[PDB]
Amino acid sequence: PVLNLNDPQAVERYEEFMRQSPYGQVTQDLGWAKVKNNWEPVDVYLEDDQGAIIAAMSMLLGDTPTDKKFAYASKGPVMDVTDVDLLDRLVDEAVKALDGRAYVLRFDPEVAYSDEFNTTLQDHGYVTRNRNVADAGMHATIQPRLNMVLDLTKFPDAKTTLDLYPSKTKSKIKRPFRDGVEVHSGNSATELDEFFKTYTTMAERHGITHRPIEYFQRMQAAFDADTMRIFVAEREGKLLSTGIALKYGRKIWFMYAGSMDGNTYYAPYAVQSEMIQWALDTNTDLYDLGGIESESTDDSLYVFKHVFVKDAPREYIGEIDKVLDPEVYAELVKD
Ligand SMILES: [Mg+2]
Repeated sequence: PVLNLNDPQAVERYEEFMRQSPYGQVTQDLGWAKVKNNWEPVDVYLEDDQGAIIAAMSMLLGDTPTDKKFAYASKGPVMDVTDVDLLDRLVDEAVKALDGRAYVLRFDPEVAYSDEFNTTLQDHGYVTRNRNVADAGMHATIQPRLNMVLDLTKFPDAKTTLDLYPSKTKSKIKRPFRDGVEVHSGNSATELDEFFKTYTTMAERHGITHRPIEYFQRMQAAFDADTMRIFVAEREGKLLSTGIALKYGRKIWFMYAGSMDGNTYYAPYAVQSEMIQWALDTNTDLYDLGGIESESTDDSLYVFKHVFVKDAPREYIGEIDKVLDPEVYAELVKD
């Protein structure tokens, strides 16, 4: 069925399925639509013989240069996507709800890539975009397929961040704290302002754009302090670096960062260490440091994140496209 957002009871049922599913994704929670307030929300789900929700998909529709809409379910749907027959059923419900307004329904679940899975998907009619498309550009996948994920379940006895790493890394993580770096966290407006100054400063230094503060304010309004948390690193009165992490389902996700110019005393490591501590304190299975464009020492993002993730990057199946309008699809989507 399609979710009626004007019905509190139905919304709460939908939310409880999302929050409690081991496949839950924050970008699939209904709060996400509030963040992307410029997109149109359309949500659907499936029920079992008992009438209990067993699968869900939160879509967001965006405009294009054509008369068709772009339907996107960021990191969805919420279910075991390898159970393709069930996925087909969920997608059929999604397609019905789209009522022919979109040229495609794209979803990029965080499930490992494999030739076998890629083939099954293609056999069921879906168009997949992974090892077959450009690494970057506007033809590249929206989300990175390579992500540095720290699997905390490999260290059941771990009490603090340090217990997760070799001595060489313990030293790197200790350095900022030894040099006076202190980190406080929460989800207050003051902390948001703190994050925003470092976020935009970082943006300017790199000559890149940045999202407006209202984006993060909507995020702060949508998720409580047990879901959204801002970490701020300071040294003797000076603001050094910050980071935003979201806790949902089986993982804490490092989504945004900021750092002032000049001497930052390795504050970014301190921020990471505390986000990891939060994952440990809450018994979270995974700490997702985000994507990388290449597992190479020529990539500064890979370098940094490799400090905290020694395992190889997880490679996801990529974008799964249910083509609805083939002509427009070909015009707006290429490899
Ligand atoms: Mg248009």
